[PDB]
Amino acid sequence: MDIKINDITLGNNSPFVLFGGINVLESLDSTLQTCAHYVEVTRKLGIPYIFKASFDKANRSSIHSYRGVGLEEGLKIFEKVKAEFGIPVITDVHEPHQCQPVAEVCDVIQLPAFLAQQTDLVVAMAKTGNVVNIKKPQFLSPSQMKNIVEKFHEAGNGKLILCERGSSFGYDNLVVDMLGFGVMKQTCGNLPVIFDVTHSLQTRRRAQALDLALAGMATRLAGLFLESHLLEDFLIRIKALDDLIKSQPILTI
Amino acid sequence: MDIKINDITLGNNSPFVLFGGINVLESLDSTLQTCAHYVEVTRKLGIPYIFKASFDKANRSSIHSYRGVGLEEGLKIFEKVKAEFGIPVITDVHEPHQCQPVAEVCDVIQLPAFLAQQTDLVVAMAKTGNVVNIKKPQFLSPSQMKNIVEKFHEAGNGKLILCERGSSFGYDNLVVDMLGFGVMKQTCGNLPVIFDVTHSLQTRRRAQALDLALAGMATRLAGLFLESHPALPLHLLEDFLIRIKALDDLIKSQPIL
Amino acid sequence: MDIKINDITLGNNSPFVLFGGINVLESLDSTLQTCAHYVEVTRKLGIPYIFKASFDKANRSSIHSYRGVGLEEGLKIFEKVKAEFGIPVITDVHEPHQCQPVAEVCDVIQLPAFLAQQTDLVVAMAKTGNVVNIKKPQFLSPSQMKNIVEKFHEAGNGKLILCERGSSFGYDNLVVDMLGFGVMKQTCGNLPVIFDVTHSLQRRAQALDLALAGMATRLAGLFLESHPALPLHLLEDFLIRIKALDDLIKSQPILT
Amino acid sequence: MDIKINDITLGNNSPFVLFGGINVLESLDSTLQTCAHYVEVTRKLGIPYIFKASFDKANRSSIHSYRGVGLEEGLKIFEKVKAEFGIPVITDVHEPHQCQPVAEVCDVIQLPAFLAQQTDLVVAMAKTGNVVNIKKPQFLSPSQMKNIVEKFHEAGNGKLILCERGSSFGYDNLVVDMLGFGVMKQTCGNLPVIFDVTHSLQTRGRRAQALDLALAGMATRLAGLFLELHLLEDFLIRIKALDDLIKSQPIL
Ligand SMILES: [Cl-]
Ligand SMILES: [Cl-]
Ligand SMILES: [Cl-]
Ligand SMILES: [Cl-]
Ligand code: NA
Repeated sequence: MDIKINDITLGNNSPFVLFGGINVLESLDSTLQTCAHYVEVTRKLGIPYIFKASFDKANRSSIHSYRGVGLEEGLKIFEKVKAEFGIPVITDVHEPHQCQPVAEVCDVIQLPAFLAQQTDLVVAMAKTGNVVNIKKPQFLSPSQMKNIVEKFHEAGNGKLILCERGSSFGYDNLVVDMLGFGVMKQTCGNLPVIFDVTHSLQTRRRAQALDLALAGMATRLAGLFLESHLLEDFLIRIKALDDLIKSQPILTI
Repeated sequence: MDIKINDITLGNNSPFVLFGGINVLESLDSTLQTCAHYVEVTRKLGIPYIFKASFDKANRSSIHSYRGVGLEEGLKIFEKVKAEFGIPVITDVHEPHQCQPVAEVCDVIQLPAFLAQQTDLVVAMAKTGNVVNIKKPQFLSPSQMKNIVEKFHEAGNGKLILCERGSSFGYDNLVVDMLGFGVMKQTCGNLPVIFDVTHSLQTRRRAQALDLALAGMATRLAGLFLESHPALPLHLLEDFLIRIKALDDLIKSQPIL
Repeated sequence: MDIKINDITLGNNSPFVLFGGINVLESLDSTLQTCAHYVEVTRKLGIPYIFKASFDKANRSSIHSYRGVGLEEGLKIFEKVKAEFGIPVITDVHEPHQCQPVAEVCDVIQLPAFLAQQTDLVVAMAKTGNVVNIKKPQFLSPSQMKNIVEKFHEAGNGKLILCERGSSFGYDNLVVDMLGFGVMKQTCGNLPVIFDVTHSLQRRAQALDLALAGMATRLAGLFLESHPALPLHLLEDFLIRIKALDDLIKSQPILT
Repeated sequence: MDIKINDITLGNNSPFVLFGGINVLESLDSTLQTCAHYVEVTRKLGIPYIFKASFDKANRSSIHSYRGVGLEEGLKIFEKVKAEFGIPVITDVHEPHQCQPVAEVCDVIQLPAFLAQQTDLVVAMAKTGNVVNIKKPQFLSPSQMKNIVEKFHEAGNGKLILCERGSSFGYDNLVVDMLGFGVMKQTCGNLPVIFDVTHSLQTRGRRAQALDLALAGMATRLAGLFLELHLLEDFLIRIKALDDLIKSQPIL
């Protein structure tokens, strides 16, 4: 199942979409600068691109780390990003009451992994009718993603993206089960699956991120998700592999 | 470090405290019945007791599943429990806004394991000044507990309990690392460590719960956390606690080293 | 099911048996000194005791680190231990050819974890008719122990001990699943289950917490190593604590 | 570091080599037939190929299960394979005493995963001077492989291949850490690393799964792939495409 996000088609058989940006929104000027860089690189390579940032990050490393500019100013910034570059945007939400006003502006709303089972947030997100990115918790098996999908469906929204971020592997370390992508596709109706390489790696380097991104994209994925000419060299390699993989028909039976 | 909860002393070298009750509050009458049984049994065995229940099941499999009585009715039930039995109570909170009204009634407020990283909820809980039970996520190592403790300390609340519930082990399975208890004691300032045997078995029986509870308490813990239904069958509670008390008494009588 | 090892009764509802000794037999006099200390401490506390050592360490840190004294001299040392102290002994075997000559002298023979699926060794060990200790591989689940047991049974030997050594937990880390003891008892006919606390680790407070936790589940024995690994002089204090817990547990009927 | 195996160049920046064949040798005729198929498919795709089989099944579900043909008869069969097809072969050894006679015939000798820390078998294998394939145990981390490599080096053999077969993941399951390949390259002197996809899937062996997993591993730039209506060819076509692309990009 493909999802149209403005003029982008997101799907496990479509050219990969890059989701990237900055961790937390700080100011209009700084956001536009970082976004302009992603936009310039992705436009040069012909890669569809969706700008990501948090306006109110609830799982910060310290209680006083900056949460972001907050909802009202954050949405103003996202409007400006959309107006300037004509690209879609994605942001996370953590309170039910935020979902509607965020969804007025942000094309894709994201369900944090730690909130993935919180029924009230699932419902409030579903009811926006917007495209939703579901971050897969590290302790959930790929066959359990269907239960989250089922709750969104009950609440009336099927425009769901499944975002891999690795799996708990003993203490601290995460490992990405390359077989999990296929399991999610088979059990969740072939919804777009994207790969958050960055999270998957923070518990373990450019060479690593490249190996791990390439390995995942070799399984045929709708997109690559990054958390905060290097970007260019990286994306050239990902695009090479993605173009190859996507040009070949799915093996048939 | 010990924590006083009314007349209870909770600590890793004190007689174990039972945190027991039910999954979710369903009615006043059922709650009082179950509680009365836990109270009668614990009083005769001389085990300090704190009644546990959730007022809301926030993460059920279906949007349409029964969720429990809710905050306003739930707090009314907890008030009645406290008035009738004179014991402390514990419940979980899932939204920052709930922390203050819950804390007015409930002696211990609990941070759900799935929410342990939710910084706004930590801060809201800390600011109540109540005793807090931190459920250790299945995906977090015992040496990472200190980062959660640090957050509560930076927010001004040091009355913290660390609650083991097992660790992720492959897909859809949990294992309890009996060494993790000592790691949490050594890295988190010897705050009280308790063991949720019920949720540690989620992915696996009476015999199993006893073996696991005995093993954990053998490491010298402040408390045991469990659920029953009329989860262990409620009528087996007394026999189960006799065994746990026997072991706890023995362990706590031996000097540390 | 209990197993008689000379005058010792080994079983999940019997007083625990200590299996202890050293890593590798390196010399006679030092072996006897160490054994003497285990004997004195276990005799004082009334704990049945089986002396453990390897004569041929097949998995060494370096290719030329000393393997140990080898079969012929190792068995002579075991005979001397048996003659001097009148206790049983346990050692591991790595090759089918070693099973007979080791079984003639040693009261328990041990199947190394890394060799647990090697059918020729299983058969050769089974055919000795000796008591066998099966070391559970860190990658095998407790419900897969029955398959090793089955192979010993097919080969005609039911005098089997199952020995927990922990489970692989991510990289380089082991966890002991306290529920695995019960799974092994329920699936393998209540054969004696013993706990190798030493190999389950990789320090004193940790070994004690882990040993107590395990023994709380009701086990036939505890398996450990010391160095002249727990320090040998703290042995008494350690065993006092284990015995206290074992005595309490075993004095209570199984919850039925 | 590359390894020459007759006319094959095995290395992490060389075209991938397929190591493939069968579980256990059962008879001369069925071996030749299977080998002929691998040869025909690999030759037409232009993929270097090494034939794999065991002469003995050392871990049998039953004491009375069939064990395979054994050393003497097995080595006869391997000699016939080499003579008929002019390819190298690989087999595993389980006892020190077997290493020299096996090594006279078999181009690559393999250290079984369960025996990787058996020092006497390491030494005996090293002393053959043959190319050795070291199967990484499911319970050993990638950073520990350097200790095995060190032993073989001390014993005088540097012609080592490191073979990934997955890592223990809870009970009765495996997962393959795609970052482990890089760890092994970086810590073991860039020795050839190959991927045993077959054994990595033991606990899951669907065709779509094997392909996804093989493609993912080969995306990390490996020396080879190890495995046991025209499934092999369809699979190899896709693997070769990806390998050619990855190998054509310069290392960063
Ligand atoms: Cl997570
Ligand atoms: Cl709970
Ligand atoms: Cl959890
Ligand atoms: Cl092992
Ligand atoms: Na004997």
